[PDB]
Amino acid sequence: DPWQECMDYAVTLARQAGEVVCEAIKNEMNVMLKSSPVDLVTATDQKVEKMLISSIKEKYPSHSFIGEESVAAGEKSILTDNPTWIIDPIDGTTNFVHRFPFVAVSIGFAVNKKIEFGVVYSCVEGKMYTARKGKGAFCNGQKLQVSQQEDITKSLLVTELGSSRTPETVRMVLSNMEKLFCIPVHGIRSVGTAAVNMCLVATGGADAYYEMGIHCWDVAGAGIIVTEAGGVLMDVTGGPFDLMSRRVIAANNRILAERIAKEIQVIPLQRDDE
Amino acid sequence: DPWQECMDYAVTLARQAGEVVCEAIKNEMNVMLKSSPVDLVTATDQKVEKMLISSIKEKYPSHSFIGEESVAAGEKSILTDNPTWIIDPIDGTTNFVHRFPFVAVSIGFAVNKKIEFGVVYSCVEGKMYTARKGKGAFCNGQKLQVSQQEDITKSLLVTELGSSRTPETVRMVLSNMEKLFCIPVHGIRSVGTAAVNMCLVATGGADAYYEMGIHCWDVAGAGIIVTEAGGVLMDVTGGPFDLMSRRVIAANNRILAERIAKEIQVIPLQRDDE
Ligand SMILES: [Mg+2]
Ligand SMILES: [Mg+2]
Ligand SMILES: [Mg+2]
Ligand SMILES: [Mg+2]
Ligand SMILES: [Mg+2]
Ligand SMILES: [Mg+2]
Repeated sequence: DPWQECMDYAVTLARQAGEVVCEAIKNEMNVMLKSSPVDLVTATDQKVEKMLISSIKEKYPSHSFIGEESVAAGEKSILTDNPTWIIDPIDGTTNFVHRFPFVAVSIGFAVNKKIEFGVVYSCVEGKMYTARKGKGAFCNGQKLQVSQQEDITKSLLVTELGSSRTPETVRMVLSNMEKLFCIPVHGIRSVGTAAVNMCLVATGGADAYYEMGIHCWDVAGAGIIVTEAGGVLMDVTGGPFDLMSRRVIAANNRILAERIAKEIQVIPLQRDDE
Repeated sequence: DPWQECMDYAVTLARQAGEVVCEAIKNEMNVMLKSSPVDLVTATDQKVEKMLISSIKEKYPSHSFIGEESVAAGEKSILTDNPTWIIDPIDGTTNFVHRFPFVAVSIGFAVNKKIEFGVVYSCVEGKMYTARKGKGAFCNGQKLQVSQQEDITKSLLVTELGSSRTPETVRMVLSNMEKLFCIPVHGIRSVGTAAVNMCLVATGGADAYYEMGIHCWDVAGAGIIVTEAGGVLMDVTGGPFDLMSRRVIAANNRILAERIAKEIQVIPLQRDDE
């Protein structure tokens, strides 16, 4: 289809971006600050994003873009019906600065505000995760399938603590963690990137992911990888998944997703579309 | 080197154990319970430990053992001066049951109650971490070096929440995580195994690991990997590291280790030698 040519190009670009990231991770880096001393950015995040947007814009000039570093530079993160490339040039910048081995390039592609395809390249691992609506999810050609776990007490969750250090926000994040932890669940894991956490759910290695504070670019690529692997996306309220809401539950099934939603208390957050 | 032959044999056995683990991870399994509803054990944990102890006895019949599942079977958790093999047949049994991709076979070898060599095989990843006292630390033949970071606010920490679900214990674990998180630190990660968390600090991918509730077998293999990579081991009190204490800080340096010790509160625990 015409979107298959877009998807094939997106895989090529994700690989080229991953090579740049892989090369940069070995060298010294000037770590820069965004919103706080814990919200990081490097020249690599910015360079990768400029290369991806200029590459896609040259090939598809009528297409729209939503990129993390472009939004930090003053661009509007508004989602229209027009074909839109939703990019996180480096998802896991903190991991990248530390050489913690989970660093992803994420590309989500939306038509009529609905994701048609996703590409998440975990470059340190050399794992290319891809999915196209109705075509299934893959990691390096291996077809992915979510786990069958329907018992919350035998489940393994993934989450991240977030970029906020506000004492009130931190208490809510840890209280939500305590509640799920004491259901009990088998455990909670954190690899340091929303996109990779979600791909782990798509593989069946974890049963569900949840987070508040993420943005459309963190989840646009991985969301469709989870659903094409047989999983589900939901808001933390239990309502329909909304890409611009800052909230997500990405699980193997509705039973676990709904059970997680019941424990979570919502953190007030500025939507991506406001 | 009189212990180089024992170490060469330990690498062979850890790899042979890892092949057993890799093969078993693909299939459905009966999951048994230990100290809590989330403290798991399988026929694979038990089989691997038996295979390791019997292979060690064949070559070194005078040697002693401390094994996780052997201790669970009622074997004496005792550390004598005799050459001792300290084994965690599967470190990350929860990950193993879930196919979460961090599962380690860990062997620490002690003489006069001090670690002489350590082997940690992260089987899913295919990463063999090894170290001999005074000979350096390696991952698949590549020399390891801890990071240089001396500023806690620019550090990435690794830890685990533990097998306990006793509300007071859970409260203390999360409270310690909050205090560190708000210093601030760049972040906190959890791959689900003490041995692999420690090996990530030896690589320089994380700056420090801390945990209370672990056992000698969780840390005996990886502790020497951290130190041979240029790091340090300390008790959570700031005092010298003690293998049987259930407490550990494994850091790139004493500056970060001391700052973590100053910030957290001790959880009361039954020592492995009491
Ligand atoms: Mg990013
Ligand atoms: Mg991101
Ligand atoms: Mg960022
Ligand atoms: Mg074990
Ligand atoms: Mg263990
Ligand atoms: Mg165990």
